[PDB]
Amino acid sequence: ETVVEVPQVTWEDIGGLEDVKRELQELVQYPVEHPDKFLKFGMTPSKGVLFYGPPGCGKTLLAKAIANECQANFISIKGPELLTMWFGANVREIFDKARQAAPCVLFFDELDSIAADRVINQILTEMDGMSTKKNVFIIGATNRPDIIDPAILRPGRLDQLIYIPLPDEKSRVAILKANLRKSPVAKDVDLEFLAKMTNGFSGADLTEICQRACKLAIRESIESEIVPEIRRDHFEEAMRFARRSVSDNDIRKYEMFAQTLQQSRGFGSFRFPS
Amino acid sequence: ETVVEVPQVTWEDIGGLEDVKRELQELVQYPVEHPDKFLKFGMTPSKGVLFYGPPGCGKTLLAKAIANECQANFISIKGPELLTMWFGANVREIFDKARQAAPCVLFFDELDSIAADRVINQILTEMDGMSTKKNVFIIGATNRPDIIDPAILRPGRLDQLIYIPLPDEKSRVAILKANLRKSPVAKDVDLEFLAKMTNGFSGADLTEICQRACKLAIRESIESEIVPEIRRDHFEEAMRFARRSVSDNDIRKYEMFAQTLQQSRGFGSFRFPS
Amino acid sequence: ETVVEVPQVTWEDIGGLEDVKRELQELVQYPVEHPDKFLKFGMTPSKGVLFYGPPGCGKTLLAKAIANECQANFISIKGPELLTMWFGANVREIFDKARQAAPCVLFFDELDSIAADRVINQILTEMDGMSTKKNVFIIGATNRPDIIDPAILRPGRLDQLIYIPLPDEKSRVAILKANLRKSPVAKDVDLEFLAKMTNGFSGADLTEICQRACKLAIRESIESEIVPEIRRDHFEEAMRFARRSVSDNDIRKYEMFAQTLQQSRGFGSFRFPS
Amino acid sequence: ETVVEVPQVTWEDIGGLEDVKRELQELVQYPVEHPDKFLKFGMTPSKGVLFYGPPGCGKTLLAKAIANECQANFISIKGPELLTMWFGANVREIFDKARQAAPCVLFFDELDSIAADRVINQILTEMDGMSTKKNVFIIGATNRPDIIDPAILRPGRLDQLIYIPLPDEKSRVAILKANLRKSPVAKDVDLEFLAKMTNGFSGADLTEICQRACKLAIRESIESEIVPEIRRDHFEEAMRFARRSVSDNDIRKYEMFAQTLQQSRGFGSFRFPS
Amino acid sequence: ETVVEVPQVTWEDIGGLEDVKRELQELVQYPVEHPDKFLKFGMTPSKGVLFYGPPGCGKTLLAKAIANECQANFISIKGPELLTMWFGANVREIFDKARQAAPCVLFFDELDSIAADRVINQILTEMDGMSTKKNVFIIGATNRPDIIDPAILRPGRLDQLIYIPLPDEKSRVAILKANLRKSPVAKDVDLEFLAKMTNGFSGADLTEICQRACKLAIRESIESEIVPEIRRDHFEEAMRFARRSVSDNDIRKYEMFAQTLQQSRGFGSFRFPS
Amino acid sequence: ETVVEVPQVTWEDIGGLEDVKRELQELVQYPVEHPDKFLKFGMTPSKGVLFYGPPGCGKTLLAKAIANECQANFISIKGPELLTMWFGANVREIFDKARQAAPCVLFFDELDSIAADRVINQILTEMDGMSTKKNVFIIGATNRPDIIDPAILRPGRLDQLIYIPLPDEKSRVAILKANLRKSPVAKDVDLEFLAKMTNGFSGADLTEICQRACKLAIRESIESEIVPEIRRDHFEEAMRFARRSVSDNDIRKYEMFAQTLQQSRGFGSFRFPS
Ligand SMILES: CCSc1ccccc1NC(=O)C[C@@H](C)N1Cc2ccccc2C1=O
Ligand SMILES: CCSc1ccccc1NC(=O)C[C@@H](C)N1Cc2ccccc2C1=O
Ligand SMILES: CCSc1ccccc1NC(=O)C[C@@H](C)N1Cc2ccccc2C1=O
Ligand SMILES: CCSc1ccccc1NC(=O)C[C@@H](C)N1Cc2ccccc2C1=O
Ligand SMILES: CCSc1ccccc1NC(=O)C[C@@H](C)N1Cc2ccccc2C1=O
Ligand SMILES: CCSc1ccccc1NC(=O)C[C@@H](C)N1Cc2ccccc2C1=O
Repeated sequence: ETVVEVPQVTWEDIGGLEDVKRELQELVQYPVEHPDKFLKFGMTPSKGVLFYGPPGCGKTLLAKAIANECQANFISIKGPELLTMWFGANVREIFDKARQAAPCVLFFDELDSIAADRVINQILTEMDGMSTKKNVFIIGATNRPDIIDPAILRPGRLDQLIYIPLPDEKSRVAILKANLRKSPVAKDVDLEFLAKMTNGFSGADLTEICQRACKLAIRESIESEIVPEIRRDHFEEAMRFARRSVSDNDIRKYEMFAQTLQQSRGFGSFRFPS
Repeated sequence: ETVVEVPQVTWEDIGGLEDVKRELQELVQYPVEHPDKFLKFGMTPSKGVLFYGPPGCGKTLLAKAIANECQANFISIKGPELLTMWFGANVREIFDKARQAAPCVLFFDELDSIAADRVINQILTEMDGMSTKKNVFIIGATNRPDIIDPAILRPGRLDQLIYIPLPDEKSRVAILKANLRKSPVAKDVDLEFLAKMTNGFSGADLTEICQRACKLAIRESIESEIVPEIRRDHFEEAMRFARRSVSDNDIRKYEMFAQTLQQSRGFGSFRFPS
Repeated sequence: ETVVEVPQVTWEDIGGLEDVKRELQELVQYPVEHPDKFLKFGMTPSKGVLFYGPPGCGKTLLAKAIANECQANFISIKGPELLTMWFGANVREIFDKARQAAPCVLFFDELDSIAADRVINQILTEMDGMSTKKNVFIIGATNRPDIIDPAILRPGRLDQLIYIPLPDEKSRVAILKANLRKSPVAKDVDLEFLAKMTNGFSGADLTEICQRACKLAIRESIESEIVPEIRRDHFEEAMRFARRSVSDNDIRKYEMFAQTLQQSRGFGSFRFPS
Repeated sequence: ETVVEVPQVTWEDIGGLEDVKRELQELVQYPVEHPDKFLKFGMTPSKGVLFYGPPGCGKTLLAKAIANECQANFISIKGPELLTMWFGANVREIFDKARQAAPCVLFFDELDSIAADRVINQILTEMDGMSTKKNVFIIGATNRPDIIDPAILRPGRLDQLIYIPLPDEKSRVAILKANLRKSPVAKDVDLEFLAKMTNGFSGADLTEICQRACKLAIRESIESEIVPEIRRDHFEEAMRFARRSVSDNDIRKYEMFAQTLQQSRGFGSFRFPS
Repeated sequence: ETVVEVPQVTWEDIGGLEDVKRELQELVQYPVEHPDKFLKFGMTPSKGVLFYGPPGCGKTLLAKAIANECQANFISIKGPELLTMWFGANVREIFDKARQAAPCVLFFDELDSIAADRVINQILTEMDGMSTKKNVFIIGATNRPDIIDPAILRPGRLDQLIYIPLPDEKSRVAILKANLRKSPVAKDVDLEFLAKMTNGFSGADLTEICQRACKLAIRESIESEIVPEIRRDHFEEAMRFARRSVSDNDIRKYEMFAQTLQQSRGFGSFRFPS
Repeated sequence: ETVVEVPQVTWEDIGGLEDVKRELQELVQYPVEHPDKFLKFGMTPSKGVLFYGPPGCGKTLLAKAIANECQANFISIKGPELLTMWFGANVREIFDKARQAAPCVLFFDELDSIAADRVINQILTEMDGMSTKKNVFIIGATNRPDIIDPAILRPGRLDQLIYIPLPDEKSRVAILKANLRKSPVAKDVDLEFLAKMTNGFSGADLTEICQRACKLAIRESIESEIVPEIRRDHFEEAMRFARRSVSDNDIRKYEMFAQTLQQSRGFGSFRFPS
């Protein structure tokens, strides 16, 4: 059955970004931690955020981390589950579970997997009829934001289109440090220079690189058995066995989407003359 | 279940237009408040109106306000409800509820979401058999009036194709006043200049702008905690993050449709020679 | 349920045409009123006629009027009913009702709305197995006569393709008189000059014009209250709000269809040499 | 329910052709009337014939007449029945009825109405498993022989593709004599010259002409009432109200099909040198 | 129900070919009559063969004859049965019947009539799980071998793609002798010259010719009654009504397929140098 | 029912390759045989590999052999089983059987046969919810790797895309030795030169060649009866009866895919400067 627990992931786990972290805080923590000014001002707290960006960059990581920050249960519904709903009334049960688990951060991973459909409109019906007062917060993830119908992007539903970009160099070394730890590693590992060589490898690609280096370590030690730490040569040579999943054209079209939403923000000099 | 109550919205809440207000009064109030001349003249009161225009302009606001004016119950059926009936005889139950709640203003929000279909034809069957004597009044809203089948525009059904344009400058400041109010705001808010710099922002866009200014106020005050009114700088720095949802081409083709229906009205000099 | 009653409409109500009146008389009245020569001659009376023409010209009016002439019940099955049968065995019950109500003029309004289909084939099965002896007479209407499958136009079924053109000028003023009557109207209404200005407005358009004039009268009187006759200015200023529903291209292609059926009739000089 | 009776139609009714009469005789009468030589020779009697030709030429007439000649029950299944089978296991019941009614001439009118389908393959299954010994003979009719799948034209099924052409001049006058008879007619009716002026009118068209002339007779007599025989002028003028249903292009493509099946027969000089 | 009996057809009935006969013996007889060497060698007997070639050439005749040679039951499943299973778990019952009837030669006539499908996949599932030890032998026939999914041509399924060409002149006279016999025929029938003048007539066409000659004999004798052997003039005057069903282009593309499978076999000079 | 047993195939059987042998060893044996370093290092063992390559190269052979090496049960689900799942909840039963049989090597043969579908999504759901701790290891096979949806290639699922190329010349003679063995063969058989002539024959093609040689031996011995060793002439001549199943274009595009995955691996000089 669905697991409803507080994720152990933390902001330190993912160093991919910092502005998105603060935006998520203001979006989620403030309505629940400080429910004082929202009633004072003409603010109706947003109950929906949609994450978009290249695949395997940490959208699930961001959702889990923000759930951890507020110590609110986290419920994840995978894409295959929505697809079996499509091929296969239980969306109401999912939402009632989330409600009874409040405060909660419901998560819809790759909700665009189906891409007006039975399950999607059922989700819309259940989301619109959800009391915004309750602590339930809904987050969706999709690496193909364009193909999602706009009926989910209307007010009272998922509003904020948050972009999760490819990690930067400092961010990349942060993700590497996060992944390698909890296992033996040489005290003279480059890490930073490891990040610099990484041009456009996503978090998934860095995890794959670390996995391959560990695998080479196991192979070497197992051969020696018939050595207590991951030597430098492992990462030194395994990087030949590394590939960039996301093509530069994909990043450029993601940036085209972002620049569209930015030129939408392009309106300027309005400054209330004094 | 469906909520059947008199909306608290009022004409003051929306200042987008005035002639539409008057024609809505003549359409709805007159048959119910003054059922004295309709039977005198060869007039069969209209019982259906279809709103069309760019999305997020106040069609729902108009319907709620006109329901409030007559103090008649208001029943809304969202697009997702029709779509789930399409995917999923409940239309009959909806109409019986409306009948038992008479006087009432049944509202079909974005009824073109389905776009000859099963549910739409059931709606037509229930509407044609509805006694015009009863006070029930049916209103439909659609942001894409062209794709709607003509079977709904026939006499005895939704006849009046009303147009809801973008709010004008004075209307825009009226909407800003109607929305911003009920929350702290600086006494020296320009508002009028705020409306003038808004070129083609719809009511939804103005609401988003106000919400963003309020959000910035909350963030600033929360930082100060670790201030009691929405400063001017909030609006000044939030407008740069204001985007016009409806494109100029969309308004141009809406005006093309309106000009088609107007040149249909273009017949002129007939003046009953005397 | 289906209404089985003698329509109160009369030939006086519709002046659109006169030849069709006599042709319908010979089609319907003669087999029932004078069943003396049909068995004498080698003629099997026709039990089906299909009306075609631009929409809103009075096809239903003609059917109701001819039913009134013979004082025979009239059963109407609207397009939404056929289409809900299509989406949703009741055709047999409809025909049994017609039989038990004999003499009757069953009417299939816009039977081409479905456009070989399940309901169409069931209707054909019930019509072929219907005893031509019984007084029941079947009439169909279709604004789109071409898309109708030929399976219904075979002998023993809907055979006579009657055309209902736009009302003539004198016929237009006849329709005006038929409509505005039963309500106050100024003794000095031109009517004839009103019809002359009407270039190609159908009966529905004239009804809309009269309704708009009555609306203006209602509004003016209600304003005056806060006058007992529809003044000339009402029609004078409502005509500018009159639009011709049927485009001249539609009338031209209708006339192309008629000229096709006429050139089929174009065989000439055969004159029985003697 | 299905009617199983010996048709009263006779060869004298239809003078459309003579060779097809003899071919049908040899195909049907011989296997049943004189079942002697078939066993002697290496002949397996054919149990299927498919009629093709322009519509309304007498395929049903031919089937009924041949059934009459052998005094064998005749069962007809209309196209709408097959279509309701398609949209709607009763084919087995139809075939068992035909078997129990043996000798019988089962008739499938416009069996190509559906045009590999459920009902058609069910018919194939029931036909292949039908004992050729039994007197049952199956005849199919289709005015669109090309669109019929070839699975029905294999040996052991409908073999003989019999063409039913447009009636000749003498045949046309024979058809007229068959039609106008049994009702009053002037002793000085052309008939022969009536046929000559008829260029390409099918049997259905000639029946329509006779029906229209009778209709004019009824109209004239009933007008005189407010004359005991169909005068010459009725046919003289009603022929202006006559049309040729089948276009010359349709006849030419039917003849293209026939000439294909004839050049298939084009093999010549083989004469067994002696 | 399915008939399971040893066919009475024999190799003498069909003289279309001889090498195919021998290879069929080696395929079927050897595993069952002489199960002595297969286990000695690394030979897993084939349990599937697919016949392909122009229609009406004797594929069913070949299957029946080979079943007769081994005196093993023969089960035939016609194409309509597969199609009705497709439209309509009976494949399992068919295979259980074949198993209980072992030794048997299951035959799937025109199994490509459906042309990955439900029934064909069920057939594959039942065939793969069939113990090759058992005497059951599966043969499929299809005159359109290209459109058949390759899933059936894998090892452990129908392997051998056997080709059945048009009968040769000597083969044609053999077929004529096999068919004409058992009925009176003149002692001076050339037969051989009849075969020579037959250019590309298939077995079905030769059977049609014989049937037509017999029919003419019946007609002549039946006329003479109102003679005891089939005269030469019957064949002479019936040959002119003989048509070659299979076009030259069809045989050419069949030979294209055969030449493809032969050039695949075209690998040559490999000869084990010694 | 599904068979759960340790395959008797061994690495000595298929000599098609050597590198994939060690790769599969490190993938499967190490996590179960020596589960000492996996928890020490930060590596989560992979629980899924997907085989791709030209058909009939031994993918099933590799899976069975690797299952044999660890002495773990082996469950195979064929393509027709998945397709009857698609046309026909039992995937869960399959996985429960695999779990209860742990350690096991579940095999999905030609899982791309279906080519987001119901069965594929159910398989993904069952695979994601499968505890990686358990010894169960999942292997998939597809000779059309491109058409497979990427939903199965994400981390935590079938991850390692292993390529099974055409056997090398030494490998080809190894396969010949593995196949021909267990049956009589001459002591003076080329084998090596036999392999050299084999340019691009896959394992299935070599099996076909051996089967044809055994067939010829069977035929010659059976003729001689009416010799106890497979003579050289059998292979000498049967090679003229052999064909290469895989076209050089297919291998070229397979190598195009391989070179794509290699250029993805093309990142080079990263060598940890020191
Ligand atoms: C917004 C890019 S979404 C995306 C991301 C990764 C992988 C695939 C996709 N979708 C597509 O490529 C579909 C094609 C038609 N694109 C291209 C494109 C560029 C800029 C703006 C919008 C579009 C769009 O709809
Ligand atoms: C009437 C515009 S309705 C509309 C409004 C907002 C967003 C989308 C739409 N529909 C479309 O764009 C479909 C395309 C095909 N249009 C364009 C157009 C211009 C003028 C008149 C009629 C049409 C029409 O059918
Ligand atoms: C017979 C016109 S019925 C009609 C009437 C009003 C509105 C629409 C329609 N149908 C169409 O326009 C379909 C198009 C393809 N037409 C044009 C036309 C001219 C003359 C003859 C036959 C055809 C026909 O099939
Ligand atoms: C054999 C004429 S069947 C026919 C008869 C009346 C009315 C309609 C039809 N069908 C068609 O017209 C379809 C078109 C594609 N034709 C034309 C044609 C000429 C000669 C030979 C074969 C074909 C054929 O398949
Ligand atoms: C192998 C001939 S199969 C056949 C036999 C009789 C009647 C019809 C058919 N199929 C077709 O005609 C379909 C078309 C597309 N062909 C032509 C052709 C020539 C050579 C090789 C392969 C093909 C093929 O797939
Ligand atoms: C990836 C080749 S899988 C394959 C193997 C054998 C037989 C058939 C197939 N599939 C195809 O041929 C589909 C066509 C469209 N190809 C060609 C191709 C070359 C290189 C890279 C990718 C593609 C691809 O998607």
